[PDB]
Amino acid sequence: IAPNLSIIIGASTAAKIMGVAGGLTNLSKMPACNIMLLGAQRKTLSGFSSTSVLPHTGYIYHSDIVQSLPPD
RNA sequence: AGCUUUGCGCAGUGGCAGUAUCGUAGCCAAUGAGGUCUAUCCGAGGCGCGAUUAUUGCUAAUUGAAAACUUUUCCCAAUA
Repeated sequence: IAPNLSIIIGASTAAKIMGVAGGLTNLSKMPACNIMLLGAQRKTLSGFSSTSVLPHTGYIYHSDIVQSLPPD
């Protein structure tokens, strides 16, 4: 169904972003800035700073290629 | 026909700032730069390197000079 998007990112992240976005058409009609925020759980900072909780983070960030980078 | 909006030059007057302005045959960037607020939201340059009195010229003092110093075979000691 989505060969190019499965080539760029793994099919697990592909499925997790396609399901949460409402389908391939809805995800394709979504701005690029709103795709990085798909599946971003509002983790509650437990005393720690907001940066430690990694705010505004979604499937893309936790994908394999992005997680293969230094944290900075 | 007057008035008026925006952009752009050309000038004139005035104010403020000098820890900053400028450069890019370097790289990257609306096919997304860059993200602490408020992020299914913000949207523009950034990075590297180089120049410098932290933009650069003239103008006028002062100093350093510069022009000169005898810029020319002395002394301790020996003998006639």
